[PDB]
Amino acid sequence: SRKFFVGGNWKMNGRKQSLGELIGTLNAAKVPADTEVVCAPPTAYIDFARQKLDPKIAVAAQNCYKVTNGAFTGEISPGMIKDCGATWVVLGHSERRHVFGESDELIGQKVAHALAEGLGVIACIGEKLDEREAGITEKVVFEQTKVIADNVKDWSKVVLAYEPVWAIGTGKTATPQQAQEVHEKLRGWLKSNVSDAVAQSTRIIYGGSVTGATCKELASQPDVDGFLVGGASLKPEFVDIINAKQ
Amino acid sequence: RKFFVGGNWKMNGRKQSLGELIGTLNAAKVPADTEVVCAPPTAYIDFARQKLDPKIAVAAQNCYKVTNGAFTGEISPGMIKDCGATWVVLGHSERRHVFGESDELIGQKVAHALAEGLGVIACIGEKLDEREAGITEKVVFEQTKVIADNVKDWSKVVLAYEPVWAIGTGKTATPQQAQEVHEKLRGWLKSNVSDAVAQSTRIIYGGSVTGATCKELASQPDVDGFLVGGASLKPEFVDIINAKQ
Repeated sequence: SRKFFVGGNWKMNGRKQSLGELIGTLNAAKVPADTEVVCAPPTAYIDFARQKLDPKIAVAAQNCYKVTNGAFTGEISPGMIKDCGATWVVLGHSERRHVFGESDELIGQKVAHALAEGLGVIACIGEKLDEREAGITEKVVFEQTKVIADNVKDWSKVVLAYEPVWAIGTGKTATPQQAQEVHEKLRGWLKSNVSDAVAQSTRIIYGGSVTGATCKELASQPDVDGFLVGGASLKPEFVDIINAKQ
Repeated sequence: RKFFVGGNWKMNGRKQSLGELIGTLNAAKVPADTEVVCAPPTAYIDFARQKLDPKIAVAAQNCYKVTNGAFTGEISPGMIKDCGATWVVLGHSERRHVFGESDELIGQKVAHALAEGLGVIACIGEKLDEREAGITEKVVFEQTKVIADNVKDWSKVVLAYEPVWAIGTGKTATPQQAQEVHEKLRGWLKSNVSDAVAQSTRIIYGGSVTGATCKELASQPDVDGFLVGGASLKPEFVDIINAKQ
């Protein structure tokens, strides 16, 4: 009773021709029954990607705003995302939080509006190195999860992605037992603060480093339900990561 | 100086509604002395470019400062070019004052956008507290300086003045007050770049413009066009395109 979830976050990479090639590789690749596959292209190519991608793979926006229409030059709404045939949005990504300064409050508002509009939400959380080494990993990720939880009225269309930001571009790495450790406490937070039904049914995916060689061990961790893949989502080894349960 | 009319659609529309607006614009006889540009939501750059007649150019509403990278939710000038858009709006009041984009970031975006071959619609202007404290000129000349520091070729740049102080504050700008700022901005270009750049650089008005008000604003001697807000989503945008006719 928890479907394996592999999301591919292309970030700000690619053009039509290069992403066409990427999409060609994904389409010919055989997706397992038990694996839910989601691709998040750059915002200019949500529409392009959805038209080229086989429908066995869902499309996600990388971000969105918190109202349906408005005076918000540079933003897109969940309504616009649905209109392009995309069914998900990535919210609270480490880069939005830490490069573009998006607050927990704002991320929460965005979650409420996305869910209300009928989109799925990949809600991202994670502690930085200085927070980890200060021994406050739990306080950070629980507070972040709390604000998301405060804006979720139905969890069936939510997926939680833990980003070990402390082990990203920093010369430090996360062992699979350290991934499992955090994932377990997050599911425990859901159990204690939301419900047992939500704790049991909610996918908690891992956003840290994953390769074709570490993906099987990571996937088999009991509280790891799949992946939000960065750089490797642009390469052929995304297919290995999709088949990490096989 | 060729008259410049930009329509900023902001975060509005879907394929249906924007399809019909695009039909309406496609039917419009654009005057030969007037350059027209539409800035759609980022999800619709590609869609709008395919539907829009080539007589109208397409602009992204924002971009980031590198070609490719780990910047979830951002797009680059390369992507904008790749979708067939030839402009980008940068430093819009909403980027500066709602999403916190600094002069440092905006200037860097301007340099990368221009290096990459896009035209830039570069947006400046002062809030009410700044205007009332008497520092209009300081604020807008400083914002213009950061832009100019990152400009080598002004042929690819349009300056947009946004009286942010007039936006839902209880104050509004008259065409005389618009002209005053524009004439000051052009003199800043004369003195700090060249007379040639001052003479040939379109300075466009980015405050409230409608079918009713565009003719008198257009006739101001230092006002070279508009970056249009809400009116750009409607047929009356065509009246604003016709401002100098």
